[PDB]
This record gives sequence, structure tokens and C-alpha cells, in this order.
Amino acid sequence: ESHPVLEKLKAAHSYNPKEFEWNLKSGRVFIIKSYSEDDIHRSIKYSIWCSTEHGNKRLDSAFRCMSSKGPVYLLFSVNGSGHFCGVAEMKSPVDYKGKFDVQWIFVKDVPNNQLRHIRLENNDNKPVTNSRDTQEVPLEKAKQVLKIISSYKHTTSIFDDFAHYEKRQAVVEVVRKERQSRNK
Ligand SMILES: CCN(CC)CCNC(=O)c1ccccc1S
Repeated sequence: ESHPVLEKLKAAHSYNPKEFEWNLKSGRVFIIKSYSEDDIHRSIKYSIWCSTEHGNKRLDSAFRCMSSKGPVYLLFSVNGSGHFCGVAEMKSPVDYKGKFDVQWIFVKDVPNNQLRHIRLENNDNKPVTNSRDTQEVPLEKAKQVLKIISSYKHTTSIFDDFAHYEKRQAVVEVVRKERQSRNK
């Protein structure tokens, strides 16, 4: 019993491509910390992201500075989750409440213990699994992370709970409309 939104997305995009070039000639790579699974679900279905106001300025500057020299990749993790949940490529500058276009590439859970040994010299040598939102990963360590994420034989992903997130979204909209209506 697959959800029609997810079947449409899977037919229109090649998630988790078996051929992905982790050994980047160029590009910049940033950590994205999401506040919830629900935000990841929206990002995948609508191909957009919003960071904080400071986070949006950092990402906007990197995208415009990259000027299509190469990609800007985003490594997603929800706060407190203990795994990374995928990778998207940033696909537009920030549009202003800033949003920007993203293209999701990997959708798969990679547990933190697979990436913990990789430390970020530009962030007091802490593990990449201990980053804040829009932490930049140096190029050579980004290749190592992308190599691990790309080849990891995942057992699950947010797609396994897709219908649950769809139902939560639809219920929340109705709850809000009714509340707004009682406020009249
Ligand atoms: C309450 C947190 N959250 C629930 C879905 C709403 C705020 N989050 C967004 O509105 C958003 C989510 C994904 C991609 C872009 C945006 S702008």
C-alpha cells in the first residue's frame, strides 16, 4: 500500500543513484540541522528548504559565490536523531522568511556511528556528527562523508513513514482552520 505522492516522486526522481560522484572536483558542502522529521518530509515533497535568517544568509552567499563553479550539497540531520537522513543539492539563491530550491539526491538513514570518525578541523576538531546548522565541511572531509553516505546499505529512510507524515500534515491543516474559525 504505497502512498501516491511518494510513488509520483519516486517515478520522477532517481533517489539514491548507484552512480554518484563523491570525489568532487569542486563544490562546497554544508550541514543542515532540521527541527523535525515533518520539515524533511515537506522539503522532499516540495523541493524547498528554509534555514534561519543567519543560516539563509550563509547559504545564499555560498551559492552565489559558487556561481556554478560546482555544486553546493546539503547533508541533512534532524536535531537529536542519531542519523543523517539524506543529501540534497542547493539549486537557487535564497528568495525572500527566506526559501530556496533544493534537489534531493539521497534519501536514506545513515547512522552517526558510520560518520563519527570524521572530524572537522574548522570546528575545533569535533566529529561531523556534532555540527550546528550550516556548518561547512572542508572539501576533503566532505568527499569522505559523501563516499560513506553514497555506499551505505541503508535499512530504512523517512520514505518508510511517508503516509504517516502525509496524514499529520492534513490533520494539522484542518485543526488550524477550525481554530482560526472559532477565533471569529
Ligand atoms: C512547525 C515546523 N514546520 C512544520 C512542517 C513548519 C516550519 N517549516 C517550514 O515551513 C518548511 C519546511 C520544509 C521546507 C521549507 C519550509 S519553509
